[PDB]
Amino acid sequence: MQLVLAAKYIGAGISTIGLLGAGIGIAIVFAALINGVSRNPSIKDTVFPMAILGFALSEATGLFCLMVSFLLLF
Amino acid sequence: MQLVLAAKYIGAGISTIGLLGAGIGIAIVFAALINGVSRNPSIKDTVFPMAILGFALSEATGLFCLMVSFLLLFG
Amino acid sequence: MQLVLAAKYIGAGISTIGLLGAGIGIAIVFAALINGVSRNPSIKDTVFPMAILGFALSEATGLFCLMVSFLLLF
Amino acid sequence: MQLVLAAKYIGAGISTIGLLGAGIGIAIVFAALINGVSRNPSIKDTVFPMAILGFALSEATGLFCLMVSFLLLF
Amino acid sequence: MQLVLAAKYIGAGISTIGLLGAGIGIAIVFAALINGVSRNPSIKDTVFPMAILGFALSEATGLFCLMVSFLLLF
Amino acid sequence: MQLVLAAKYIGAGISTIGLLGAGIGIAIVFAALINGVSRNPSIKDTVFPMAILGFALSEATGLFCLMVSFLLLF
Amino acid sequence: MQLVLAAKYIGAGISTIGLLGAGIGIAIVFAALINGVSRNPSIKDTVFPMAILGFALSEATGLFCLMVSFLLLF
Amino acid sequence: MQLVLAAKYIGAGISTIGLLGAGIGIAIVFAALINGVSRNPSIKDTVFPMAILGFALSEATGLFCLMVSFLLLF
Amino acid sequence: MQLVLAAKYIGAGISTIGLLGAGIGIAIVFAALINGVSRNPSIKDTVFPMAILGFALSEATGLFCLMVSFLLLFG
Amino acid sequence: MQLVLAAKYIGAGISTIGLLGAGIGIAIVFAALINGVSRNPSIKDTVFPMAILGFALSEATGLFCLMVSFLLLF
Repeated sequence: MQLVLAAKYIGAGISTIGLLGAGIGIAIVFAALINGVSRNPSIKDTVFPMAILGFALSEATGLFCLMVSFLLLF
Repeated sequence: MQLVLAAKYIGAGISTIGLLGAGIGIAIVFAALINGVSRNPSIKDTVFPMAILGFALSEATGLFCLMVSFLLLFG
Repeated sequence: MQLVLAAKYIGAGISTIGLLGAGIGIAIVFAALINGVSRNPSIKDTVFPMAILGFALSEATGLFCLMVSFLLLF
Repeated sequence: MQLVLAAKYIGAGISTIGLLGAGIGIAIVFAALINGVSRNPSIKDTVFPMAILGFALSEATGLFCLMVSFLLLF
Repeated sequence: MQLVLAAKYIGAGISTIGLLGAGIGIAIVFAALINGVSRNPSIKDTVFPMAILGFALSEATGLFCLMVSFLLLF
Repeated sequence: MQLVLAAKYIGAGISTIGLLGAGIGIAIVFAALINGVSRNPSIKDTVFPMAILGFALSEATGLFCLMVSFLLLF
Repeated sequence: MQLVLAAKYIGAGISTIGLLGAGIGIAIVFAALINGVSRNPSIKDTVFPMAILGFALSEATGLFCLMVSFLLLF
Repeated sequence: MQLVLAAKYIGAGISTIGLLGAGIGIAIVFAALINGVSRNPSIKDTVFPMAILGFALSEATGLFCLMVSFLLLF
Repeated sequence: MQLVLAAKYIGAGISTIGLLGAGIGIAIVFAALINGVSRNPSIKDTVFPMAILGFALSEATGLFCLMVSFLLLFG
Repeated sequence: MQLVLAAKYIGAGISTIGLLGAGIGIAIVFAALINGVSRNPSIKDTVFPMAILGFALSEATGLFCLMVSFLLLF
């Protein structure tokens, strides 16, 4: 039991590493948004929803990691 | 069996690392979509389905990682 | 209990790795803000709130990592 | 026998890390497709098959990782 | 007690890895500042406070990592 | 013998990590092909064999990794 | 006591990994300086102090890693 | 002897990780070749041998990794 | 003492990983030098010493890693 | 003795990881060379020696890693 519980807690920590992808990815989306709007302000209403979609889908990958983390913790 | 169970849980955690690739990749596809549309608004309806296809193929690599994770946790 | 405690401490250290994502991502958002404003100063009031949202969402991924770190430590 | 089985499951998990390469690579290919079509719409029919080939070859590297994973798992 | 002490020291070392994110991110912010000012010198007074804010927020992520490191050490 | 067998399986898993390099690299080559052809369609027949060569050489690095993996497995 | 000393030396080694962030970040800052001066030589006196500040702040993150390393070593 | 052999196998797997550098690097060289030729077709005979040298030198680093892998296996 | 010696050698190996940062950083500085000079040849004598300073500061981070490596191997 | 020798061989494998930096760095230098020459062929005699210097210094970091690897192996 002790070794199993120890493994769950180590595993839970490892399972958060993948969240770095969402941290970087969300930023990449918002950087494109800002750069696109600066170059062409008239396009903002068109590209803003694309940025929200892009962020949500990138974020979902990190939430999958967190899902595994919480299964191991709890 | 305690060693094997321990290994399943460590392995499950390690199996999620590869999801960082889809996290970054999905973002890269959507950034190109945004920059392409900002440069040439008329192209939107042509490139939007390319972005959907690209996101889905990138995401699938992460879903393979997650599949292995769930197999280790539950299988 | 000592083995479980050892694992909680190792797990907590591992759980901070993912914060590198927010470190880089917050920077990527601010770089875009700066480059966008330099190229088109008149867009500043439009893109500044986009940068704030972008950084907040990227930071949230790192805060998720830190939450797991603190759950393991406490 | 338990040490060997433990090794197989740890090894299977490690074998999925390389899939991050295909996750990023497939995206890089599709980003180029989108940017190329945006800059020169007439080139679409020419560059689309290149993107399909690029994606397939990048994905193949991740499929090799997953092959090793399943060999270790089963 | 030896096991717990060992884990604190390994955990503390691991807890510093995330600082690479701030190392890179702080640089990305200042690179943007330099490139933006080189392209449009008149914008310097507007973008400089943005760079200070961006640096501070990226640096904070590395400080959270170091916080965990010091908690494990002391 | 259990220890050696265990190490072969963990080593085999570790040996696949390097394949992420080819995953990314193959994509970088094809992205360049797409962007170069979009900018200058007349150059397609000249640069296509360059892309095939570049892909093959990047892929070779991942094949060396997989070679070690199979040696450890079999 | 030997397990604890072993942990300190393993931990000290791990504590240097984060220095890669400063290695890359310092370079990113100097790359921007060089490119900015090349594009607009007259801006040299303005951007050079920015590069010095950027380098110092990026390097500081690596110095924090090295601090933990030496704490663990000695 | 079994513990030493186990370590040689684990070490051999670890020694292939660095090949990811050549996987990416060879691609970066070929991407430049393709983009350079697309922008200036007349430069092809000048930059092609530069690409060959570039790829050879990047590949050498991966071959150094593979050498250590083979010394550990043999 | 065998455990401690073992740890010194593993730690020494791990201490070299950070050198990848200087490997990449030195390259980034020289790439900027090359691209800057290609775009504006007259600037060469101004930016060359900036590249030397930049390379040296990036390299020093790797030399800190190596210092820890040697301390673990020999100290 | 057995555990010490095992540690040397694992350490030797780990010591090659850092060579990925030189694999990528050497390529980055040669990519700049190729792109610079394509944009401005007349500059080739000036920038070629800069590329050789840049490659040598990037390569030196990997040779430092290899140095440690061979000390551990032999």
